Amino acid sequence: GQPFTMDSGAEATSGVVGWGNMDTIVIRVSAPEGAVNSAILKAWSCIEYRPNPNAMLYQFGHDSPPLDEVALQEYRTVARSLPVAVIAAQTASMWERVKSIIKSSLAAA
Amino acid sequence: ALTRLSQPGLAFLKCAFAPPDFNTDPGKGIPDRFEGKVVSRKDVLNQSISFTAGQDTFILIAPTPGVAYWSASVPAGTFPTSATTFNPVNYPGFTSMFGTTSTSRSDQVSSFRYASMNVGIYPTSNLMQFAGSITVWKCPVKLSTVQFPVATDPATSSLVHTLVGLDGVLAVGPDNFSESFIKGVFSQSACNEPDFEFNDILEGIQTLPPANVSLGSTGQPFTMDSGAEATSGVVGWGNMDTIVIRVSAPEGAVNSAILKAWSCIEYRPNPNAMLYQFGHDSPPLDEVALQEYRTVARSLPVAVIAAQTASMWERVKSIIKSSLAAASN
Amino acid sequence: MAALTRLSQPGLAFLKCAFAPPDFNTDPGKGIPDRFEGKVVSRKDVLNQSISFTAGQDTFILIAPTPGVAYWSASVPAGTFPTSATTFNPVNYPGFTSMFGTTSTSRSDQVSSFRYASMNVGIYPTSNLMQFAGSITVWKCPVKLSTVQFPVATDPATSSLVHTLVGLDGVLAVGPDNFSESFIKGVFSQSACNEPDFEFNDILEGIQTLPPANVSLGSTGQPFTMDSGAEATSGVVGWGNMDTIVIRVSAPEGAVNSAILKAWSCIEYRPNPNAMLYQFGHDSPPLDEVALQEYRTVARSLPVAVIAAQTASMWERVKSIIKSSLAAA
Amino acid sequence: TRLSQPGLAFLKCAFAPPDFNTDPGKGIPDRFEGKVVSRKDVLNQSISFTAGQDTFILIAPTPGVAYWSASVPAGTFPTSATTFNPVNYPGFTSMFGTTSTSRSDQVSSFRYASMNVGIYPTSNLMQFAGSITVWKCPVKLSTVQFPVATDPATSSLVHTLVGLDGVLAVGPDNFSESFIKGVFSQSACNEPDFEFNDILEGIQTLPPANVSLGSTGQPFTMDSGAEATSGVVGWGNMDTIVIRVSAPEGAVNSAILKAWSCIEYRPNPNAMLYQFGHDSPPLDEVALQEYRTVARSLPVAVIAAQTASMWERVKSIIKSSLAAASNI
Amino acid sequence: TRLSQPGLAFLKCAFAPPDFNTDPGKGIPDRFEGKVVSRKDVLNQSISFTAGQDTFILIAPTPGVAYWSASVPAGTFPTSATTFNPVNYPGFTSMFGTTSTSRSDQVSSFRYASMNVGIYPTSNLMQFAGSITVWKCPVKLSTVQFPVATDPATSSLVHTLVGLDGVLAVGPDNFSESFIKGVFSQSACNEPDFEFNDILEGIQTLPPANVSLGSTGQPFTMDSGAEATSGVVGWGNMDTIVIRVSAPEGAVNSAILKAWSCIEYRPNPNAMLYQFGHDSPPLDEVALQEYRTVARSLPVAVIAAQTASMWERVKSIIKSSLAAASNI
Amino acid sequence: MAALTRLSQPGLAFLKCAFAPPDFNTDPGKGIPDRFEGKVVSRKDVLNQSISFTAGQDTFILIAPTPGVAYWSASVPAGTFPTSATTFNPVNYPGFTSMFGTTSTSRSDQVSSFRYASMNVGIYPTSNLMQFAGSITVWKCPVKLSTVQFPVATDPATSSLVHTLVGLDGVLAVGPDNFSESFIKGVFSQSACNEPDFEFNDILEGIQTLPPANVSLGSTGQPFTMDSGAEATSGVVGWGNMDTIVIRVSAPEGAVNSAILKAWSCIEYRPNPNAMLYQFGHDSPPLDEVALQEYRTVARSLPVAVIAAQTASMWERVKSIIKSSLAAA
RNA sequence: UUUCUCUUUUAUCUU
RNA sequence: UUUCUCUUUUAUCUU
RNA sequence: UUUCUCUUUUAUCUU
Ligand SMILES: [Ca+2]
Ligand SMILES: [Ca+2]
Ligand SMILES: [Ca+2]
Ligand SMILES: [Ca+2]
Ligand SMILES: [Ca+2]
Ligand SMILES: [Ca+2]
Ligand SMILES: [Ca+2]
Ligand SMILES: [Cl-]
Ligand SMILES: [Cl-]
Repeated sequence: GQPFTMDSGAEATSGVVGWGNMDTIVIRVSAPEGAVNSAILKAWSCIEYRPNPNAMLYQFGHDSPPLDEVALQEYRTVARSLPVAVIAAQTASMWERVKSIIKSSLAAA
Repeated sequence: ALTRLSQPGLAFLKCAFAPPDFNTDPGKGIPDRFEGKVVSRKDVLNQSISFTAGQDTFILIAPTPGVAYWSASVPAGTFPTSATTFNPVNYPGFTSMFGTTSTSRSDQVSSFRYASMNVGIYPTSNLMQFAGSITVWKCPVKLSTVQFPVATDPATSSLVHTLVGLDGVLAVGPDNFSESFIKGVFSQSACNEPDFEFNDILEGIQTLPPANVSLGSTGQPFTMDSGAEATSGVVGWGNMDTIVIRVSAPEGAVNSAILKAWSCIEYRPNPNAMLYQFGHDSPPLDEVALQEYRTVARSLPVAVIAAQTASMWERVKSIIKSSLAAASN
Repeated sequence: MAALTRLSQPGLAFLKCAFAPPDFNTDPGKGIPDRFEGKVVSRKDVLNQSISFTAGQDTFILIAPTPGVAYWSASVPAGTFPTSATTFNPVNYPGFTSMFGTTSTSRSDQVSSFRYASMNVGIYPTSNLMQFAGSITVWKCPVKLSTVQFPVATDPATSSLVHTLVGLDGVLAVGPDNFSESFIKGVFSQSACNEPDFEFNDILEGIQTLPPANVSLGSTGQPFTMDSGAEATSGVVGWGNMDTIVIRVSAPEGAVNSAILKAWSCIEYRPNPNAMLYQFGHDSPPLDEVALQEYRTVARSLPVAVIAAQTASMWERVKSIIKSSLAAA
Repeated sequence: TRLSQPGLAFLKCAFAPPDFNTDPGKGIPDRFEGKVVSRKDVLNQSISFTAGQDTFILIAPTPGVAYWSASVPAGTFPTSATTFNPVNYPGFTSMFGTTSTSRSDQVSSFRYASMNVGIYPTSNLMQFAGSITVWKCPVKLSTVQFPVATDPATSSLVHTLVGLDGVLAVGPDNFSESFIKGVFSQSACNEPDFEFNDILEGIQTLPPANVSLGSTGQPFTMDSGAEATSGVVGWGNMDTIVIRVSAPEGAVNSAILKAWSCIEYRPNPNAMLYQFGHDSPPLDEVALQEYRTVARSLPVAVIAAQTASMWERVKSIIKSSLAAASNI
Repeated sequence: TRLSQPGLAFLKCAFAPPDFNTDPGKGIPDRFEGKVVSRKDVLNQSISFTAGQDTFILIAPTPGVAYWSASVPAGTFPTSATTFNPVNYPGFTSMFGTTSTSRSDQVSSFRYASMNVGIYPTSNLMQFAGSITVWKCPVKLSTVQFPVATDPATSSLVHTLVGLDGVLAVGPDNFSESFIKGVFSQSACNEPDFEFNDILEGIQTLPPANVSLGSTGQPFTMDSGAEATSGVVGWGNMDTIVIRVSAPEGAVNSAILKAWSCIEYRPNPNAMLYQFGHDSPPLDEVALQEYRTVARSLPVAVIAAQTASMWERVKSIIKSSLAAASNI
Repeated sequence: MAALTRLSQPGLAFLKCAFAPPDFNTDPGKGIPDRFEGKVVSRKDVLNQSISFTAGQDTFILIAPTPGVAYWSASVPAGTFPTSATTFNPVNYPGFTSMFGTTSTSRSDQVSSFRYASMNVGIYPTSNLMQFAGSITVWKCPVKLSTVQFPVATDPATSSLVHTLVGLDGVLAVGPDNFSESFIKGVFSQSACNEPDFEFNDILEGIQTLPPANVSLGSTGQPFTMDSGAEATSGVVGWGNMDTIVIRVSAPEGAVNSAILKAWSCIEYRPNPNAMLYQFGHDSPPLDEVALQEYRTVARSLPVAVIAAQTASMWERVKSIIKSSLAAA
């Protein structure tokens, strides 16, 4: 039923280790004929893993943070509030745009 | 002043002449005498599109449900010929309403009627590479039929769907908007009838002329091919004039852009459809809005540059208040 | 009140032929009060029929805007809906032949076109309290008569086009907006113009079956079939602008469900100067803005159907809605 | 309230005599205000009626064609063995080309506003004989569905005019008077609104080519002939006027026939006619209800004598109903 | 006060020209509001008058029959040796079957509202000769009682038309003018109220079969002929119009005759006509006294020229009496 | 305001066809509101033309009151003006032939006379910001069509008389009253009746060149020549009462100047009873004192030309001047 | 089809 | 296309 | 992300 295919290639270089609970961001980038479109692409991922006692990874582990009712409801609000995407320009103005939405909805409470 | 319009009657005028990027429920419906159950479908297309140099690309905003526009390119300085075929670009979820076979369109809905049909072209190329123009006019394209005989055994007479008025695309209408490509454009169409009558959903249509029909028998100047019955098709023809857009890209010109299309359509849902869940009664008659609609439409320019897409709603309100003023005297 | 005095005699009669019970409405009214005032012939069709339902079988009844035919029925296995294997047979109003002849090509001999005003139906149980069983479900489908286009491998190869009933698929599911009570409680319901205005429809020649002769159900998209039978007894003379009333009547095994079935139809025809009908014609009623807006309101206001019990209380329920909405104006 | 300039003009093109330099006007005052081109079609036809014949002239809402004429032996009406031939308005070809597929080349659709007709006897007073009779028919263009035993077997659907059977008899609502007295009559929109009808391609005959008159139900035939001189470009929503000029034996019946037609067409941007186009007049409720009233009030037809006292008949009705409604 | 829609329509069907697309209307505005079916019967008859003959046309309140015609030598009137033959309105059979006992099959009773007649000369201006004369007769359908020597001896009672002797002379109150000028005339209810009359079964001739014209008193005979083509279905309460077209020798008198008839019938539940039925209009005192007044005021008949200036004659009288009564 | 309500529908339309942009004016108006009310045919001529300018050459465009021809052009050496060695070639409005035949002696076949109402023109640059160069200068000349008288040494000797364009000499200098901005900024300008009233002008037969065939430029005084070419494609059918718009477009060497050129013409003709044109005619609009004085004022008030940019802002700029001068009255 | 308050809770029109 | 004062500085109409 | 009125116009909570 999948409309297209996903190939990670040589098992020795890449592969599909799992599938998280985050909607998938889709991006169409139209390049006309004779157009030079050069850019830098960045990607963030805050992931929390369960380290295997054997892994040379484990020594960097710690305990998950305690429940923060506030932060969780803020997260949800900010999330649903923010726009699909913004222009690269206001990437820095982002943190601020956020801090705004927080005080705005935490004020009406 | 704009308080003489019913809530919907106003909403109606907005879905109509303004690009409601604003997330209202998509339109209320039409403030006409009809108040039966309908579903206001707000169709919207966002298509990135690069224009090939040395070609005069033609785009048709037709009142064909489920399809935002049809295009094809002809060599620069020329228009479509018999040798031309237009391919449709569907709004999202075409199949989700009309199925995947030319005989399953009337499955979800039975009839329809357009309310708005807007389109905008927003240039994305730089100021050193673009070149060319965007020309726009509107054609009274209706969907009739052609009657001709066939030498079969026994010999018989045929009758098939044929598009009348297409010949209007072979020339730049006098009533037109023409300006530099880079300036983009926004334009909308309106009901080419005195009222908002419903049209039936058409089964089986995939091409015009229809398969097995020689072009010219119909008298059409070119062809319409929706392609695979499982991906697109022609489900009906609304009572809106078709919008013609000629984008001539000179040689070596990098003209890219983003095209947007809006369509408020009232469909009559079928009880067996899930879609039916979102049906409501059509808005009650709003004599004022119906009289304004007509006035606003007649006033507005053929089209305007992309920039004035915003000032659109405002331009409208002023035309209205200006009309409601003369009504007091 | 001050609402019943704003209406013209015609305007009032109109509203009665539309929602009033058959007995109260002794006067069909001079017709439809609208812009049209040409020569017409008002004919109030009424069918009374003692019918007994087949036990262990659900019987479906379709009321459609077809001139000279009250309804169409078909029985299917209990708990099921029509299938491709299903075919509906029409029951004619008295004197169908005296109106549309006896040959599929002599329908337009008496009248050329028509337009429906009211189209009601009622079921009055006559079973005793020791024999009744089952339920009566009712919903309405927006069935319209369109056309389908497809190619044919003949010699030479050609493209066809024939009549198709669009939105018939709605009959295969009980839409959320429905009436549904125990058989014994009967049911009463009407239908109204599914168009903003009352436009005339042409009389259709040669139509006997749908899909028509030599056409596979497959190529039409219609979920089931319509057969009027011998051209000499019945047939499909046209298709009006009224949503179609659908009725599922479940009869359990060993249940005696006897009832009387009634049907109303206020139709306005265009008499042919030659017809022995013409001498009964008169001019269509003048426009009655009020009556028209009342009609629309009452229509959208009334419930899908009501139990047979409150068939008489109907006229009153109506007269209520009128003063209620004409008071807030 | 009062009428608009266009709303008044509209009522004149509608029932006004054409000798009044009638203004096509800007068109029809209704909700529609779209671009359109107004055409005032006028035909003057000198014509002699065959003695011992009953000539039948039909005014139909067929664009570019003034009328269809056929003749049958005195005392009879058209039969299956009859075929009506159209007389085109001036410049038919300049509008709908010369092919049965060149109609929609200049205009895509249309709608009629008026459709009048007049017959002015030119015979002396002893030579003439016979009578003129008029009635109108609600002839509409439908479709017929019948099967055909081809390989493989198929079903055929085609155009068929309904309500023609009304021409085979003299409608009760009719005008009937001596030939010499002439006649004038007009038709009106047979629909509640003035909707647009499309232009029709390929129609040259009805029954069409390869169809028996039996398959259609139509009582007789319609032939426009050479697709290069005439044809059926569409069927409007106007009742069709029927005129039966009964000429007896040894009767010299000569006369002139005029045909009026106010039509609003939707011009194709590419057509030359587009420059002439303007916008349909704004809705004028008054005129739209006057039109409807005047129409219902006027007689089927009148002798050619009262062709000038026509406009005054109307002005009278206009203020006689603008009077029963002006009091309260 | 003013008239109702039906009360106005009623006055039009009554004296209004039929070229006005006259509305049958809902019927008669009187105390009665019962279910009925309005029928507007119209006949157009092309007819040539025998030279040296005096043709007598009688408009009688016989349903389904436009008129009865008989001819006698110029200068004479009908005699015992005369028989009048009826010309039926269209679809006579569709209403009263094909048996002398199938009349009451569709409708049980009836009552006339209007009964007009017109004659429109189609002759040229030198060929024609003669004159048209009109007067009306209070012909009513009674009964005659005479004994018959059978075994045993018995008494016989049968229908007999009274007041026919009035056709054997030209009533003083009459219209008389040149043939060519044509003529138009109408009749009115000869009773104070519009009561219903029953449909009559078995009547084909008067005197009936087996009765001598001597037994009836009737001056001449009435024959409808084949019970399968015509017959006498009833006699209404309208005075009978008499028209004497006097054609001399070598006179070519051709013309068209029209006959109007607004009738209200009580439909049988089983009849197809029942669907078309509505309720008689509510009593409209105004119209009922206007009808009565207009009637008495109007002339016996008028030349066919003033057939259109008829409606205006009425509108005039309507407000000229609504004026002598509007002051105080 | 109270100014826009004093005008008749015609009076308003008139003012728009005159100064309004081509897109806003979808309705040409019933014509000129003045004393004349006879039968006429309003024809709004519109030319759209993609034109590229020759580099290193100044191109001159002349807009004249000639029926069926939009403009006349000719290119000359940069920095220079026309000379005796110069000849202007006309560009026809669509369907010139369908109006004035194909032979210099069949111009008055469709129409006998005419009179101009509006005569606008606009230039919309389509070059990118890396390729445009040059300037657009505009002024107006009072060119009128007169006659010249001179003797001829024939046998016997005779005196001639032929058409001459008077005041053509004005095209050889940029008058103090002028528009003149960078090419890229485009330009928009109209022209108006150079007479106190709108008198009709006759259609002129046989005119193909000026100086005409067999006449030396010397004997006419005209500074340069006018050649319409093949009588079968173009020609000079008459000369209206509108000042002629002159346009100098300087294109530097190596500069890519591409633009769209538009032209308006509201002309009122006297249709010949025979013409297949006549059926579109109507009566001239009634006198509208207001509209006429407004016209004059607006005209004299508006600037020579404006940049292409404010072509839309035009209609508004106008509506301003009206209320301003109609307020002080 | 009945009666209002109350806060709702969205939604535009206006500064 | 916007707002007035001020003196401008010509210019006629009126005694 | 900013400011209120106004009528909106739906929507429940309560008598
Ligand atoms: Ca899938
Ligand atoms: Ca309609
Ligand atoms: Ca074509
Ligand atoms: Ca289907
Ligand atoms: Ca038939
Ligand atoms: Ca006697
Ligand atoms: Ca000079
Ligand atoms: Cl029964
Ligand atoms: Cl171009």
